[PDB]
Amino acid sequence: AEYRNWSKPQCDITGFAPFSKDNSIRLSAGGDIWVTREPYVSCDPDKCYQFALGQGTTLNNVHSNNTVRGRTPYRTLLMNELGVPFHLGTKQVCIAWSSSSCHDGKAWLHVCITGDDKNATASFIYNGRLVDSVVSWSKEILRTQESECVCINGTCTVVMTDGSASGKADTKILFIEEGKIVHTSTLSGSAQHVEECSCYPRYPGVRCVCRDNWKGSNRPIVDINIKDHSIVSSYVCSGLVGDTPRKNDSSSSSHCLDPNNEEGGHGVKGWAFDDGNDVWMGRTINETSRLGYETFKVIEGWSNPKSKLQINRQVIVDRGNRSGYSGIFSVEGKSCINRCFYVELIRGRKEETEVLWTSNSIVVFCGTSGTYGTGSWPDGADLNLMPI
Amino acid sequence: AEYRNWSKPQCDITGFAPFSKDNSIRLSAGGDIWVTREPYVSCDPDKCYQFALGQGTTLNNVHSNNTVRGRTPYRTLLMNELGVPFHLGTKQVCIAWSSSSCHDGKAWLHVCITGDDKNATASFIYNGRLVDSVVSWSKEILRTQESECVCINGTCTVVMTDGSASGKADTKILFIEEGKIVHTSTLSGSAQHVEECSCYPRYPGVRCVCRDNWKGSNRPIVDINIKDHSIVSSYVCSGLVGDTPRKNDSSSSSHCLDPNNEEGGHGVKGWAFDDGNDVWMGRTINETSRLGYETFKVIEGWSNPKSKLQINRQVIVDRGNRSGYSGIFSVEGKSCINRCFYVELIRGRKEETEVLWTSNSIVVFCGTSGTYGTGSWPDGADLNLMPI
Amino acid sequence: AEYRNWSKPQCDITGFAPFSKDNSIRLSAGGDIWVTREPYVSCDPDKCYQFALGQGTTLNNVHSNNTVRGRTPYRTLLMNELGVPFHLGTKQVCIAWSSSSCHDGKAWLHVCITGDDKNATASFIYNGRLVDSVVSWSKEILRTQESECVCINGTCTVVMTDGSASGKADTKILFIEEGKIVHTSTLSGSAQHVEECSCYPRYPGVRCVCRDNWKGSNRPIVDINIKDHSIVSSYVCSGLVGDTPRKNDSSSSSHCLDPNNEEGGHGVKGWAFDDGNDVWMGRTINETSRLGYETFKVIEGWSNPKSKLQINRQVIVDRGNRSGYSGIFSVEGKSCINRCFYVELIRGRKEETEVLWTSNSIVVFCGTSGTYGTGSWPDGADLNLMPI
Amino acid sequence: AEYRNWSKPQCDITGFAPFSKDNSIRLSAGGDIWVTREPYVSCDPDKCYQFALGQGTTLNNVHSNNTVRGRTPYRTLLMNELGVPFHLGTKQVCIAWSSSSCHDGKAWLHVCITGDDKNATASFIYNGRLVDSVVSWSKEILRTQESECVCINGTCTVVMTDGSASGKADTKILFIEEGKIVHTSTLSGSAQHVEECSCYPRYPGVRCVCRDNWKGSNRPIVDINIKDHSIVSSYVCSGLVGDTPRKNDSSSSSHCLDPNNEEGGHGVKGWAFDDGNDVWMGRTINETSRLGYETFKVIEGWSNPKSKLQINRQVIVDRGNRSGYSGIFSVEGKSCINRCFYVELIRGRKEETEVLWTSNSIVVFCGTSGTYGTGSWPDGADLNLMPI
Ligand SMILES: *[C@@H]1O[C@H](CO)[C@@H](O[C@@H]2O[C@H](CO)[C@@H](O[C@@H]3O[C@H](CO[C@@H]4O[C@H](CO)[C@@H](O)[C@H](O)[C@@H]4O)[C@@H](O)[C@H](O[C@@H]4O[C@H](CO)[C@@H](O)[C@H](O)[C@@H]4O)[C@@H]3O)[C@H](O)[C@H]2NC(C)=O)[C@H](O)[C@H]1NC(C)=O
Ligand SMILES: *[C@@H]1O[C@H](CO)[C@@H](O[C@@H]2O[C@H](CO)[C@@H](O[C@@H]3O[C@H](CO[C@@H]4O[C@H](CO)[C@@H](O)[C@H](O)[C@@H]4O)[C@@H](O)[C@H](O[C@@H]4O[C@H](CO)[C@@H](O)[C@H](O)[C@@H]4O)[C@@H]3O)[C@H](O)[C@H]2NC(C)=O)[C@H](O)[C@H]1NC(C)=O
Ligand SMILES: *[C@@H]1O[C@H](CO)[C@@H](O[C@@H]2O[C@H](CO)[C@@H](O[C@@H]3O[C@H](CO[C@@H]4O[C@H](CO)[C@@H](O)[C@H](O)[C@@H]4O)[C@@H](O)[C@H](O[C@@H]4O[C@H](CO)[C@@H](O)[C@H](O)[C@@H]4O)[C@@H]3O)[C@H](O)[C@H]2NC(C)=O)[C@H](O)[C@H]1NC(C)=O
Ligand SMILES: *[C@@H]1O[C@H](CO)[C@@H](O[C@@H]2O[C@H](CO)[C@@H](O[C@@H]3O[C@H](CO[C@@H]4O[C@H](CO)[C@@H](O)[C@H](O)[C@@H]4O)[C@@H](O)[C@H](O[C@@H]4O[C@H](CO)[C@@H](O)[C@H](O)[C@@H]4O)[C@@H]3O)[C@H](O)[C@H]2NC(C)=O)[C@H](O)[C@H]1NC(C)=O
Ligand SMILES: *[C@@H]1O[C@H](CO[C@@H]2O[C@@H](C)[C@@H](O)[C@@H](O)[C@@H]2O)[C@@H](O[C@@H]2O[C@H](CO)[C@@H](O)[C@H](O)[C@H]2NC(C)=O)[C@H](O[C@@H]2O[C@@H](C)[C@@H](O)[C@@H](O)[C@@H]2O)[C@H]1NC(C)=O
Ligand SMILES: *[C@@H]1O[C@H](CO)[C@@H](O[C@@H]2O[C@H](CO)[C@@H](O)[C@H](O)[C@H]2NC(C)=O)[C@H](O)[C@H]1NC(C)=O
Ligand SMILES: *[C@@H]1O[C@H](CO[C@@H]2O[C@@H](C)[C@@H](O)[C@@H](O)[C@@H]2O)[C@@H](O)[C@H](O)[C@H]1NC(C)=O
Ligand SMILES: CCC(CC)O[C@@H]1C=C(C(=O)O)C[C@H](N)[C@H]1NC(C)=O
Ligand SMILES: CCC(CC)O[C@@H]1C=C(C(=O)O)C[C@H](N)[C@H]1NC(C)=O
Ligand SMILES: CCC(CC)O[C@@H]1C=C(C(=O)O)C[C@H](N)[C@H]1NC(C)=O
Ligand SMILES: CCC(CC)O[C@@H]1C=C(C(=O)O)C[C@H](N)[C@H]1NC(C)=O
Ligand SMILES: *[C@@H]1O[C@H](CO)[C@@H](O)[C@H](O)[C@H]1NC(C)=O
Ligand SMILES: *[C@@H]1O[C@H](CO)[C@@H](O)[C@H](O)[C@H]1NC(C)=O
Ligand SMILES: *[C@@H]1O[C@H](CO)[C@@H](O)[C@H](O)[C@H]1NC(C)=O
Ligand SMILES: *[C@@H]1O[C@H](CO)[C@@H](O)[C@H](O)[C@H]1NC(C)=O
Ligand SMILES: [Ca+2]
Ligand SMILES: [Ca+2]
Ligand SMILES: [Ca+2]
Ligand SMILES: [Ca+2]
Ligand SMILES: [Ca+2]
Repeated sequence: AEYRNWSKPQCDITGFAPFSKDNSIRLSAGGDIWVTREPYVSCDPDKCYQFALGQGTTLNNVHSNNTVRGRTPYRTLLMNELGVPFHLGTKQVCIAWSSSSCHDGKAWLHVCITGDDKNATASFIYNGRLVDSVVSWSKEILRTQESECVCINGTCTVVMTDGSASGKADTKILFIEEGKIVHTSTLSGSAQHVEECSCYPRYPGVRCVCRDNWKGSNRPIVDINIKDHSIVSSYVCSGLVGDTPRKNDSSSSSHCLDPNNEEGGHGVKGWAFDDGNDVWMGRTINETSRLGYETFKVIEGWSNPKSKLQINRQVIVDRGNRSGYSGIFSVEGKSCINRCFYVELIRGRKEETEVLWTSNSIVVFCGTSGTYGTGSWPDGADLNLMPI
Repeated sequence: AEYRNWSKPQCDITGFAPFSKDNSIRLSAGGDIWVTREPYVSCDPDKCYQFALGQGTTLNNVHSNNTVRGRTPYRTLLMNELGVPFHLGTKQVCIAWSSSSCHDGKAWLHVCITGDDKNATASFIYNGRLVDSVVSWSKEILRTQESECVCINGTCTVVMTDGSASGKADTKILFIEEGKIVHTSTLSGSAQHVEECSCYPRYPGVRCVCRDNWKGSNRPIVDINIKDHSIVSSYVCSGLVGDTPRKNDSSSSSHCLDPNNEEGGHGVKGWAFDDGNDVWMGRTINETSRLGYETFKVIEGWSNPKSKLQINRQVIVDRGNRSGYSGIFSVEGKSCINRCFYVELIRGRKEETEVLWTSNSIVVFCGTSGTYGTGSWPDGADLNLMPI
Repeated sequence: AEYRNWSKPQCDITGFAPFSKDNSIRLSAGGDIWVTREPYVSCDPDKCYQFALGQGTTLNNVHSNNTVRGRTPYRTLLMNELGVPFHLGTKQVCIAWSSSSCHDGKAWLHVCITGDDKNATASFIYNGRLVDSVVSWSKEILRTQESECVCINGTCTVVMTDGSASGKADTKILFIEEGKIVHTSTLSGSAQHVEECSCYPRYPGVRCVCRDNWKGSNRPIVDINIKDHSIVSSYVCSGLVGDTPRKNDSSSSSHCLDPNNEEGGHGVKGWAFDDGNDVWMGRTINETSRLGYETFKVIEGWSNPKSKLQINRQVIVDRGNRSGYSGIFSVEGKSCINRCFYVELIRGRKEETEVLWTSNSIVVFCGTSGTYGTGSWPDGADLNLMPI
Repeated sequence: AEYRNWSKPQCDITGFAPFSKDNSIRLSAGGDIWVTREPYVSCDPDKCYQFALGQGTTLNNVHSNNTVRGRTPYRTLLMNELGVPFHLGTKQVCIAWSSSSCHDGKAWLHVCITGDDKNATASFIYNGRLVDSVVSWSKEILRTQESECVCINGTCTVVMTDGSASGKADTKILFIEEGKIVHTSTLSGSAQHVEECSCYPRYPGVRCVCRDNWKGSNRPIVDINIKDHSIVSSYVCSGLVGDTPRKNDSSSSSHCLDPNNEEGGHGVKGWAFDDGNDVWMGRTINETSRLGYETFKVIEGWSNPKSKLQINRQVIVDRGNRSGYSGIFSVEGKSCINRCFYVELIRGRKEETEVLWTSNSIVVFCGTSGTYGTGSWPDGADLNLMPI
């Protein structure tokens, strides 16, 4: 085994082809399936895994009540091969209400945060042993990506925040060799509020498209130099913006350097990536709530903050159906690195009151240089007909 | 590992011996089992896998209601080792209401079609990653084999159809190397309507026995040349016909070049293969609906449309029990390649109205050069006692 | 991977020590467990597996009513690692209402009989594929060991029988190289009725202790010579006899050559093995029923049909608890071949009417050269309380 | 594969970071989970496994009633990967109401005890086969560690006791090479009563911190020399003592050589390990009950029996929540041997009467040299609401 360098060009991408879907909530109506949220996909050199933070209970279970709450001591990082639903034989790989995982080509890293809000612990697990931990620095919800970290040459980088979800916070970027923290750099550049980063390799470094939970409906971008540990940061230029909430396409604007200040409060984890001066991105279809999901390419969207020229829209989940988090993951091919993404399909509370629980299922798409058509792959469960 | 060439002669067949049976519906009255249809079997160099298209629900479950419907966004391809029932830990390998898979010797290829009826997408997945896709070309249910594809020296071939199910359609033969579509031939020769091909390697090429849904109750054959990508086509000569519906053994007739026009409308997926000038084949026992299943050899049935002389008949499923799709798979022995087949056992709607679901179990048999007896292996579930 | 040849002397044995227990019936009161009978154990060069003949249903399931019936088309051979009970992701490896399996050093052989009573088929599955098959020769319930077959230098051997359960029958011994029946010797010697041989390697040949269902309560021995294919047979001398029914310890008698003729009709599968002129053996504790199970050594019991001198008795199952079939398997150690045995713990119909089903669980012991205490390890389910 | 030698220095430890949590009881409210007790953790060279003793039943099962009882014939050793809860595909690896397992770098040893109280058998199982066994020596509950044994250069050591739980008993230390008992040394030195050793490698020896069920609320220490099988023993000096019951902190005292005589009757399996002259240790938070769990370093606690100077307390389970047994396990990192521990979270009878059953879940922490914060990770099931 050798380390992953990801030293290959990014695949041509004309859009995205259907890759996976686990019908988890549908299955949980006549089967024992975990209650989860904040899923993500990451792959080893051979195959892909679906990860999620479980709520320490199955769906049909009295303990599914109040799973709307996102940090308890019962939450663990669940790990299956992609498309194996989270049944009872699933491995809980660490204790976590916030995580990130990646494979460096030799083994798995998990970064798992659990504990008190004001005094959380991050565990660093490499090759199924605990190799390090770090305490919260700002004593206010230590939290990380909820999607894959990125390793190059045996150095994994990951992005962590501690501090306000509505004001300056302390974002750091950790550099990990075999589960050992070898460096911590602090967020630098003009990105003002960075959460829940979707990172992807972009040799020779990593790039991340995050959530601005404070004053932005544009998403931040963090670049990480893996060799000198330097950081830079800014925002996705595209005039069509990628956060929810946001302003409609006719009213919306952006900036390459600052939060656009447009319905900036709150957000949702999402992703984007560059393709020369254009940008690929997904977002909820509905501007104010997490309904629907679509991807498109904004032409000049990476370098021109006035560009509102999209093409190649695909509906992934139609606007009448629920979405949630999304994130990127990268997959090595023969000649090129491909880009894929998952969409968390959230069902239950608070939005939907006919059940007492909150959970999700997922749908995953991947980049293609070929052709594709259309459709919509929502969750599909009838909550009117699920357990009392 | 090495590429499969299939470059050994076909085994002697004196008939087929019992190989596998999953008792899926019988288990689902006391277990969480998937609801499926369009199953099939394919094997890697070491062992055999059973596939089916899920309905994104288990049987005992509110979402099993109305799974008579064959194309929904919830359908996925399920893959277990052969003889492992589709329990809740079964892997969904891709999104699909129509699929074909095969192993080229080094890795699996899955061909997976989902999306809108008029704008469906085929995904190609190889060694666990999405390598290609293609849009529907004629905007009318892009569909494929529902049984193993076939790979020779690195090149996998698959047959796909887009268009009318009761008139001319556009059928093509894709050539795929490591999941990459490298060439695309159009259906050629005298086969007028082609669906749901059962293909096998017949070195140096591939042969398929398909379902003419339009004007034939005889079965199309398609020869695919893997090196120059050429395609010839015709019908199964044998005067005993393999489609359902069809006319009885007395009235029935055929033709080597054209559909017979005998209750030719509609059909059922099936197989047949050549043994010199004789043909081994299976079919439902009943002439007009999917009841029973039988196999025999027709002496000169491969090459003489007037041949109505069968021998070595075996009842696989008796005429009072439901049957369904059936297809071929091939397995490499020490010195020869063998031919096996599965038979889908369909239970539920529309035919059986005591339940709201439609699902199936499978039985599987393999070519033997030894001797054998008699029996019947139906589904064995009591729908009158089932999860009501 | 080399072929096993068992060319090491038998281990010293002082008795047997607890090895494994699957608690299958106790679990199926609150989970999905298969209904089974006719279990056995065989091991690959690394680990052991447990087998049984499924009834195509789980216990808590409408389909388990009437599982007293030992031959249906829904029966399949189950295979897990030893100690993994037969839950829903258990692999069915073949269609079988009678079977035998073994591993030859490189791969599994499985011998699986199913079909009509009057015309059953044996299928021979090696290294994942069907390689051969035979019809019933005498058209009366073709059947085989229900326990491990034995392979030496790549030749496996299995004893099968076709014919009357209660008068002269046709017993053959097949030799199988890589799934291929390379020879068939007919039964020869003194043994007059032979069923369910529990065989073991005894380099350079194989030995079996069987069940006489006709006029013997002494158990038959069958010697199989693997190079010349010759067959001798006789009975186990011991004045203490293995079969059930039998006459009590005071009244019983035996013969090194002929059925002893005492309550001989009917029987139960069991085992014994020589140790110089002494014999190790197990048997039920009730002389008339499949209640309890014991093992002891009979001093000179292997060459003196007058020896009723036992020692080293162990109760495996106490006398007020149900037992059933029992069988030997062999396990290669560093310097010697050890011998072990399993005991089928039959619960339900017809002997127990609180339930509708019939099933078993199993307990497994292994030869020890060290020391050991006492106990009882019954099935332990409360049928007064199980599923309706 | 070489044998583990553990010839690495012990890791710097500043405290413990969360590693794993199985949520077993929470899950059992809506799934098929095993009833267990006396859990522990042990790792092969790659990954950790969670072991426990089952009660031969699942929780939502009639047979969970009276699982308070700790030696039945239906108790088996359960073994999964760490994080996979004990569902029905869980392997039972031997018959046990008492056990110890370790990996020597080449394979697994399991030491398994079952049988009558007055006449129990210990079976030694290595590389998946029975290699040895030993009878009870004092004919009064032969019993062993309930945590990992330790192997150095292929010689594994284990600690077993037989005799009174409240008076002088007969404690032996066995030495086992690939399954074979090669030596038995007897306990020696000043420890007067020794149960349930939590042992760990301390090159070139092995060191255990045990439970005095007689007169000591300080914990016995046993040292084991592996080359010449000599044994020394004593007690943990620390004035803060590990056992439950014990005296409160103000009132307690200890002794380096003798049971302290302070509420000695009874106790609980627990652990400790030296760090210079300092001691790391855990214990229940409540002095008299198995409520809560905590860890700390006692400054000079290893050599100064009057030290009561704790630092680096961590709460693992808050004091309003139930704990239970705990023990150590060692994981080899790149340059040092780490120390970890697991805590049994007992729920149900007799302490809690809302349910008829007794079971547990587990939490696992591992030593860290990094930093960490605070929390509490209890069982989290609600019995007011569980099955029935
Ligand atoms: C079958 O499936 C394929 C693949 O999914 C569909 O083709 C896709 O259709 C999308 C919807 O029309 C196309 O995306 C749109 O692209 C427009 C591009 O503008 C074009 O100008 C170029 C030259 O520069 C021309 O080729 C095109 O003809 C266009 O006129 C965008 O303007 C459009 O953006 C918006 O429209 C949407 C609604 O669609 C609004 O929601 C949005 O706010 C904005 O006003 C959108 O991005 C997509 O590119 C195309 N993809 C490919 C690869 O061809 C077929 O249409 C499907 N057919 C059926 C019958 O379902
Ligand atoms: C035990 O197990 C074996 C294996 O299944 C059974 O043997 C099979 O029985 C089948 C039915 O008898 C045989 O298939 C038939 O083959 C017939 C050929 O008849 C022969 O005539 C030729 C040429 O004149 C001779 O060479 C042969 O020796 C035969 O005597 C077909 O005519 C027949 O075709 C039909 O009959 C069926 C009903 O069976 C109709 O449905 C059909 O429409 C048509 O009129 C049929 O195909 C089969 O070959 C034979 N297999 C082997 C290997 O022997 C035994 O019958 C079973 N024994 C018991 C007691 O059940
Ligand atoms: C703890 O666990 C051990 C091992 O399981 C028990 O020891 C075993 O006890 C058995 C039952 O007594 C022994 O087997 C018996 O052997 C008898 C022969 O008498 C002995 O023979 C030699 C010399 O003759 C001497 O070594 C002995 O000292 C004895 O005198 C057999 O006669 C006896 O056979 C029968 O008795 C049974 C009832 O028990 C009848 O069912 C039967 O029909 C027949 O009349 C039996 O085979 C066994 O060898 C022995 N094992 C070993 C290794 O020593 C301890 O007894 C256990 N302790 C407790 C309290 O349970
Ligand atoms: C966030 O998380 C970290 C790590 O969990 C916490 O820091 C830990 O807090 C513990 C509780 O105070 C510390 O353990 C205590 O250590 C005391 C030692 O006193 C020190 O003297 C040293 C040097 O000699 C100075 O540096 C310090 O100022 C210390 O004061 C012990 O005496 C103390 O002992 C007891 O108090 C406990 C607490 O109730 C009693 O139950 C007990 O019986 C006895 O009377 C205790 O062991 C721990 O060392 C410290 N760890 C580290 C690595 O820093 C933060 O406190 C957390 N913060 C929040 C806001 O949650
Ligand atoms: C739960 O278990 C109770 C105690 O069971 C006794 O010991 C166990 C180790 C077990 O193996 C069991 O067989 C033993 O009887 C049961 O109470 C016992 O019930 C039996 C007959 O029902 C009675 O003769 C015993 O005296 C009684 N023992 C005690 C200590 O109560 C429970 O059975 C129930 O409770 C009984 C008291 C009775 O009311 C009956 O209706 C119940 O079946 C077991 N509980 C349940 C819900 O099954
Ligand atoms: C699910 O949980 C909710 C929230 O805890 C429960 O509602 C509470 O009920 C308790 C006691 O039953 C009341 O004292 C609280 O004031 C309620 N809280 C709120 C926020 O409404 C509810 O009972 C649970 N429902 C079920 C079916 O378990
Ligand atoms: C259980 O079965 C009883 C006997 O059934 C007979 O044999 C079985 C194999 C079936 O073929 C069945 O149709 C036959 O009647 C029934 O008489 C009885 O009603 C059944 N019990 C229940 C509770 O359903
Ligand atoms: C703590 C701030 C962070 C948003 C930036 O909240 C996230 C919001 C969530 C959301 O927007 O759905 C749910 C996440 N589980 C949550 N994480 C934690 C640790 O609370
Ligand atoms: C669309 C025509 C095609 C066969 C001719 O329909 C098949 C009919 C079916 C059938 O005959 O049972 C079920 C198949 N799932 C269906 N395939 C799809 C993709 O709809
Ligand atoms: C057919 C004779 C044979 C032994 C005499 O019957 C066995 C007896 C049985 C028995 O005595 O329990 C049950 C076995 N399942 C059965 N096997 C078959 C194949 O029917
Ligand atoms: C027999 C003495 C022994 C240690 C004191 O008791 C242990 C105490 C127990 C306890 O204190 O919880 C439960 C253990 N299962 C038990 N082990 C056995 C085998 O009884
Ligand atoms: C077969 O079907 C035709 C109808 O086309 C009918 O006339 C004929 O009698 C049937 N044959 C037999 C043998 O029953
Ligand atoms: C064929 O199937 C139908 C099922 O509805 C039945 O009524 C018909 O009589 C059957 N006929 C034959 C000849 O098998
Ligand atoms: C054997 O079992 C039967 C079954 O009930 C019982 O009646 C009988 O007493 C037992 N006989 C002996 C001698 O143990
Ligand atoms: C400790 O124990 C005694 C009871 O024996 C009690 O008097 C005292 O208050 C306790 N001390 C503390 C600090 O709780
Ligand atoms: Ca925002
Ligand atoms: Ca047709
Ligand atoms: Ca259930
Ligand atoms: Ca007999
Ligand atoms: Ca004590």
